[PDB]
Amino acid sequence: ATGQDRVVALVDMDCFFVQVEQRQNPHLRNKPCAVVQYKSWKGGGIIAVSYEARAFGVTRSMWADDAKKLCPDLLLAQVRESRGKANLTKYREASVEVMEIMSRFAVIERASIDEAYVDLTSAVQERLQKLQGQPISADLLPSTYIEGLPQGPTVQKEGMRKQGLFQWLDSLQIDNLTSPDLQLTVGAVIVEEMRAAIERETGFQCSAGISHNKVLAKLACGLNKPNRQTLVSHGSVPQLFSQMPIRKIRSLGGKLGASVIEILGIEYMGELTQFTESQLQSHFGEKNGSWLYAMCRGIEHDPVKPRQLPKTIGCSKNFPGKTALATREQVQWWLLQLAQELEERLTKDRNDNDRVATQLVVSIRVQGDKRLSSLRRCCALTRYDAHKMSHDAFTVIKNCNTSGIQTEWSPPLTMLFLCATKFSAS
DNA sequence: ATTCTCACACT
DNA sequence: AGTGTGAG
Ligand SMILES: O=c1nc[nH]c2c1ncn2[C@H]1C[C@H](O)[C@@H](COP(=O)(O)OP(=O)(O)OP(=O)(O)O)O1
Ligand SMILES: [Ca+2]
Repeated sequence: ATGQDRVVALVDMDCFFVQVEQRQNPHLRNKPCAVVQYKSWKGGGIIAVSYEARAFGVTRSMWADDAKKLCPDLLLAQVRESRGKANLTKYREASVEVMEIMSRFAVIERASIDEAYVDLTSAVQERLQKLQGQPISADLLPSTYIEGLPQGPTVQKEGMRKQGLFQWLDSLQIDNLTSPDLQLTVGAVIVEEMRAAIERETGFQCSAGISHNKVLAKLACGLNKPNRQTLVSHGSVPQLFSQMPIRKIRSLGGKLGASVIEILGIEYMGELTQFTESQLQSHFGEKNGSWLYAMCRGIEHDPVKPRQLPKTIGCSKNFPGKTALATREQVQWWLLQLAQELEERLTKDRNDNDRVATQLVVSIRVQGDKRLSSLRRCCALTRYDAHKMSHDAFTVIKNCNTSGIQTEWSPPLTMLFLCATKFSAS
């Protein structure tokens, strides 16, 4: 009822794509470097930045050319392109390396290519018996921060982390195997081993957050990045939330979180607490207001889905500006290339994960429209065959063509999207 | 001119 | 089925 039933962790690879390239290209280790795609336009678009390049101001979405302006010594690894489009195979396969290690300790929800939530509730219960009732040495937690500690009556980072960890472990009630703080602590000892196993078995370093739910875990993980883990206890939530901007909380990063700020006239997550649940529901709907009411008291029940494998496999490409596709055979040729990349990933999925997709979603964007997708249409995926898929995807879109000429496409297409869905056992 | 995934609520 | 939001 105080949102302390579970022990949940979120593990997040540090500058992941960069690390995959650094393990592979030793010359890039401990240097400012980014991973780019499409070198031709403004040197390439940056999709990942090491921590040494972040110190210079280089960010994602920046053009490599522009990053070179902020950081002249910046080293670049460019993504493999296949069929004219960026190919992430290398990163997906490094990701499977980690997911399989993590999955030896507890059941995982894959959250992205490089983050995963862990429910440690049963594992913690198993260790709490094996541990008799003996103290938890600080040597079990060599990279753990305790959020909100030290407090009360050293000038270097490692000095502060130790003191906070000392105070936490001192006031720790190791005789009471049902106290939620002691469970987080044992969750944190498990994440330490999990993280040591990941770095040993892959060379990949990661940060992690430990708390009682997914949202507090995600936030905690970002508090002491890179290569560290943060425990956030229920007790720390009032002070943590009291100056936490609303947009930092997962799902509040967008238009909803902006309405909360404007409608309620607040800036910080802790300001939500003064409102009744019914007031929050009248403003944002039953589900959103219920969710906010509990979340601002550190309580959320969205759980760790037992799911390590994506649910849709999709292939898309943007054609911005003067590169928009304007002729029918252009559209035909790119749909083919997408279906091919899509085929290559579907058959690898059928062999590894014992399933087949059964519906083909095709989406397109017309020059002049506003939104991610202009139009969605679907059809049957019966055969993993690139030429049928592209033939079928064209068929279910050819009548979007406002043009009167057969050979031309108007309005020209600025995005093409093919997505396999509705998997079944095989 | 970032681009590219993937998930889910609502209808 | 098709649209819209959110996040990595
Ligand atoms: O806006 C984005 N547009 C396209 N792709 C994106 C975007 N944002 C994240 N991604 C994908 C690829 C990225 O390599 C991976 C890791 O994302 P993410 O955890 O936010 O950053 P990161 O691992 O590169 O470094 P860090 O964790 O230290 O912030 O997610
Ligand atoms: Ca990351």
